[PDB]
Amino acid sequence: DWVIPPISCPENEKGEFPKNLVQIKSNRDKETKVFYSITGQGADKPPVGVFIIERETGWLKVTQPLDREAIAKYILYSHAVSSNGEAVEDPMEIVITVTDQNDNRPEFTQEVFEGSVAEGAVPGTSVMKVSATDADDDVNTYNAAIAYTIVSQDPELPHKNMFTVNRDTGVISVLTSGLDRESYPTYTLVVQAADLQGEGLSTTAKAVITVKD
Amino acid sequence: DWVIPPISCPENEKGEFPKNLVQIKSNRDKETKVFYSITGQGADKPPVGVFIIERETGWLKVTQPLDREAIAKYILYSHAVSSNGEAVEDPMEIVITVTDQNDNRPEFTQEVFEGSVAEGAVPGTSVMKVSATDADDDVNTYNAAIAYTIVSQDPELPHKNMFTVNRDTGVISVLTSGLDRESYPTYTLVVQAADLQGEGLSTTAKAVITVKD
Ligand SMILES: [Ca+2]
Ligand SMILES: [Ca+2]
Ligand SMILES: [Ca+2]
Ligand SMILES: [Ca+2]
Ligand SMILES: [Ca+2]
Ligand SMILES: [Ca+2]
Ligand SMILES: [Ca+2]
Ligand SMILES: [Ca+2]
Repeated sequence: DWVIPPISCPENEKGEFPKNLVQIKSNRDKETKVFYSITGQGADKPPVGVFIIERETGWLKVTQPLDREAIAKYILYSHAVSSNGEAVEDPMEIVITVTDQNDNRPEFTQEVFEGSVAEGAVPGTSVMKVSATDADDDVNTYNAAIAYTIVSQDPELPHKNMFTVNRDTGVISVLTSGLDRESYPTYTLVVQAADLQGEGLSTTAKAVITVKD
Repeated sequence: DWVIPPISCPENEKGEFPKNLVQIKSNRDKETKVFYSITGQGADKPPVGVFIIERETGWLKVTQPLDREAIAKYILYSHAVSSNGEAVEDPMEIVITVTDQNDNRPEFTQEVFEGSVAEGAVPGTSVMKVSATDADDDVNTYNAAIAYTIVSQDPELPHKNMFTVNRDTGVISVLTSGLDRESYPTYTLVVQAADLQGEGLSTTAKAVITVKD
């Protein structure tokens, strides 16, 4: 059977609703007056009424802004019924794909990460790892591509850049020498996670490093 | 059978070619690898290659700017063939409607219209009729809605507005009194026909009026 390929519809649509997606048609339009309807999740099943269809023209419409992180794909079924009340077609499967917008900030797995390092650890020694997730599309876009940075260091002694972070993995390492437990035993690093490879939306968390003997 | 409704494509398309129109699909995509093709006038028959289809994806494309005044409607047929060489679908009728642009100037049926009027004819007396046609869409648009005007009068005596024209019908009538055969026996009127109810493209012709006894 001839069918419509999956329809792509962007999430967070702005403006006037409803918006047209595609028009369906039964070739038995000539034989009899045909009326169109839709069933399935997104139509008559939860969430109800997100998609509607014009009964006479066959225009499939969307009634509200979509959220890809709530529902990313819809499977509907179109129906064709004559004025006499007989179904003139077998129900057609209609797929609606929701396409991504960068509307989710990266989120750290927890607010405070804790770590420790030996005082005499050589520069380049891995200490700890911070991690973040992103709810956006990590398959099609860079909307979930997280880059890690260090925003600030407290205290800024003996130098303000005692540690560094790997922007891909989130691993925090000793950058320079001069760590000293009996001078400055604790460091609070404010770490940032930004999507779009570092260019987009961002969030911050804390990395608390304790200096050991 | 489920079919695509007539596709509308504007004439005189500008930019990069080919341009996508619609995507077709056979549901037997899961069973076997399917290859798509198109037949009919506009595809493999004259005019050949105006519309093409991508064999694997099923994207119907247009390769060149259309001319509605040459061809206003195309009827194509889509085919679905498996990698094994069997037709997996009955050919589907695809209709392509060409939508109008205002790219045809109104054209008078002839260059010079001739007419005559009795000297003592009362103001308001019909003398002659000028007529024009327009190649554009007179059903859907105002692109063929012609309004008639008089541009100039030669000579401009005894007054410069001896005659007037009906902007709808093109009928030229005596506007004012003072026509005189033995003073000015001949008048050349330059008449204009403009589409968009008088606002669009225009052309001129001549109306030669001879004054009788
Ligand atoms: Ca969202
Ligand atoms: Ca998103
Ligand atoms: Ca994001
Ligand atoms: Ca020490
Ligand atoms: Ca044209
Ligand atoms: Ca035209
Ligand atoms: Ca015109
Ligand atoms: Ca006289």
